[PDB]
Amino acid sequence: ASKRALVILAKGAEEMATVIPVDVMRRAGIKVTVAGLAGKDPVQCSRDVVICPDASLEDAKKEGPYDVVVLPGGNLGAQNLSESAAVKEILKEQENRKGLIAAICAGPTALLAHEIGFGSKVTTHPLAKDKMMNGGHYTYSENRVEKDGLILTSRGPGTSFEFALAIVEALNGKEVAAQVKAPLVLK
Amino acid sequence: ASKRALVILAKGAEEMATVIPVDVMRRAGIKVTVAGLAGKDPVQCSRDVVICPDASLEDAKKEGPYDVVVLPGGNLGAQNLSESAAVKEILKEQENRKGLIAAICAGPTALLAHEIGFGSKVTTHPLAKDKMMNGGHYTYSENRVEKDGLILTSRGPGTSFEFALAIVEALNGKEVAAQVKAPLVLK
Ligand code: NA
Ligand code: NA
Repeated sequence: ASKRALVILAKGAEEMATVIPVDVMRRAGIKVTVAGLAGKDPVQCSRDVVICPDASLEDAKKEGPYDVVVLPGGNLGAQNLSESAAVKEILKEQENRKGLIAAICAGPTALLAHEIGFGSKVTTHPLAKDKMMNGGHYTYSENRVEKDGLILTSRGPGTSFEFALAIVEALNGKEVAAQVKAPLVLK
Repeated sequence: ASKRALVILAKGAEEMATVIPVDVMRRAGIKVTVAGLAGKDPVQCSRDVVICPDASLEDAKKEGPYDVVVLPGGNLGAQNLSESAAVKEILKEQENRKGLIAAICAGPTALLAHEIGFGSKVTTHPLAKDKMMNGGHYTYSENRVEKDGLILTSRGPGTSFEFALAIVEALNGKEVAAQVKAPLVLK
């Protein structure tokens, strides 16, 4: 029985911090749904890469629950995630069922917006620290990947492989993560 | 006067080894054209990420020349690049005008197919070494990024940031590469 991931893709997402997790998760045999926040239409990412989602979030959310919900990076993408009632509901449900929530770069700021995982140790992109820490609802970490129970966070495009492999390890185990890692030619 | 990059996107491209160079080059202020080998329609990459090109290769090739031609990774993507007469012509022209040619992962095997840069030191994904070395027309390297004159090669998804920054350094210089690198949170 394969694990399933929901990756929520909004306008202004950081395409590296989106594609790396999708691809690495699929290499691990996770069934990944790239769901467009705004619908099924193509999404213009932060550096103008245009990605066609697999489904609208509206449709994808009806096919839950998922073993992980992934919030990609991107400052404007995260702002869109933070403003979405649908995202709020998905994250609240996932938290309530004790399912993994993974967020990278500015992505974790949507956790703050939706009051998810307060009291957790988290990291973000350095430039998003102040936003994440407004109100002191989390404890901040400068680790490249941070995991506190079901809240898994990471810092930037350059930490995306580590972030993705941490998701794989959490879902499918250390051996699968190591097997997927080797052909990537990571340092 | 900004530098310009042509990134040739074929079905089966490795999406990480495509998006990382596009994004990093755009961060460096390079004008990047993501050109679809087969036309302007969306391209299904190796791990099912679907990317909409900026233009068809047919149109993009008429707007050359470019300061760099980039051949992304992906074993099936590289096979498609290797079979294309349009790619052959673009690479031959670029080589003749002493312009940079950058290829990652399986991408360099298209250089072999099109008889580009023979006698150069190159690297590839380890799994593509035998294909690249058929006939002994290159000298092989296990360096993560290899540059021999105008032929710039690299190994895999995990070397994509280094590859992209080497393109940036070649076009826009070391200082710009360092400036672009820092916010990526690379190790
Ligand atoms: Na990483
Ligand atoms: Na790299």
